[PDB]
Amino acid sequence: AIITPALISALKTSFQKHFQDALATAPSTYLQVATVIPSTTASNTYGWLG
Amino acid sequence: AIITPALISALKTSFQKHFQDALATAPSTYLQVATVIPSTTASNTYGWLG
Repeated sequence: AIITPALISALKTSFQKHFQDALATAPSTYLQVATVIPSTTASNTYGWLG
Repeated sequence: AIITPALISALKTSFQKHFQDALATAPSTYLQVATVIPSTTASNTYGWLG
């Protein structure tokens, strides 16, 4: 006649991490639509002739 | 010739086991819809991070 706190609830229970980091995020797709340009200062300026 | 119909008429037979295992049962399928998580106590508690 063990008291409920020390029962299947807590005393008899094993922790498992099968659900961890299983639901993923949508795959990255920004490369297909955008291109990467590096920078090394506060801003970047672009110019073309015509 | 003449004989009781409970000895010869009963023993003039050849038992065969063709009918055994003639049919089958539906194949296992729960693998395609479930994973197997072994347990070592009364219950298993699961926890994952957000």
